[PDB]
Amino acid sequence: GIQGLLQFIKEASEPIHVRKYKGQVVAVDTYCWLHKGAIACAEKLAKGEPTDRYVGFCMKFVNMLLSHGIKPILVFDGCTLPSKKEVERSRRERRQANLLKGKQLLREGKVSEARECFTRSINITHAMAHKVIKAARSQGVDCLVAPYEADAQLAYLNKAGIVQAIITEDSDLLAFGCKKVILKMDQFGNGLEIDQARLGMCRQLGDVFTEEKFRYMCILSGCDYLSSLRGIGLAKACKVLRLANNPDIVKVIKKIGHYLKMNITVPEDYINGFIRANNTFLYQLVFDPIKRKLIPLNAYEDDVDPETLSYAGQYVDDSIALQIALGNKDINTFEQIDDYNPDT
DNA sequence: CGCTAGTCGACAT
DNA sequence: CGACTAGCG
Ligand SMILES: [Mn+2]
Ligand SMILES: [Mn+2]
Ligand code: NA
Repeated sequence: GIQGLLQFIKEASEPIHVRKYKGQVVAVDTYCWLHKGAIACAEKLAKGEPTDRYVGFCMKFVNMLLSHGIKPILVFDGCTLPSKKEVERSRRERRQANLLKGKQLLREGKVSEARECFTRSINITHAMAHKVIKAARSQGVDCLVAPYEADAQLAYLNKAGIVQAIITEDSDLLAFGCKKVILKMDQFGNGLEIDQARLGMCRQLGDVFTEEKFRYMCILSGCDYLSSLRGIGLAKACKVLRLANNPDIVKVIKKIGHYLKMNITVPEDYINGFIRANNTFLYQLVFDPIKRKLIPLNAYEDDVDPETLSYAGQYVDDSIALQIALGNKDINTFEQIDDYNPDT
């Protein structure tokens, strides 16, 4: 996510209870619940031994949401973004490393280091996610598998008015331009809420409370799509965007050293990287649940060419997109692993 | 003051 | 993932 963002816009948050959204619709970044629950049965999961504790763990939160008259829409991550393959597979390397090393630490009796290794080897698979999907759908809870990152799908669901709030632990949702984000929610319904409108409460932001400038700030400070320039954090990026009311962000980036009074050299790789990052935050492919088709998060502008946004996602047939979104088609093998029908 | 790289906790007994 | 902090510009 956006490192340090929560403490940076700390003044835009407030302690709430989900009772506020009684009789409303709320989408959930289920992976947080999935991972948090996978922590408990980390040993058995990493060993390959059968376990289903994380399912019940998620269903705790689900039932808690249902008890307050809240309609939850569980969202799951789908295909890995074509650009983020490297980072993900490297994460896989680290996980496998902690697994094998953890087992070697089990050979030596080091139980604490072992557990701490196995808990850092947690790989949330699509099988686990689908198990959670079945569990929720048996309780009448809608589930949706995002075409790619669940973040963009949630952002769309909130922007479209389909849901009123987003439950997550990842600050990326704020960079995608969510209206209401519920953070740090326990199994009882206590959590922090960050509304976009109240971004103005943060004096540090200045005039950088507009979605475009906010996105620019998040990207410049360093995001999942692009590493920041050395010595650039949230404050200095915010300062760059504050001092520069120039709409053309590229020219602004090129003379960042002028605004920060530092000696910074900007490679073209960072310019193109910024453009691709912004295009990924703006036009990452999501699934319209109503019209049942693949659409960009935001509508394509006249200045952007959709034929050059392969890194933001790739289009498939709407029927296939529907089968993937329903979780009936496997992400990797494209095989029918289920046959759920929401029209019965 | 701000930024970076790193550590540590999460669950739950 | 974030919270948190030593080390440094
Ligand atoms: Mn995500
Ligand atoms: Mn994210
Ligand atoms: Na940074």
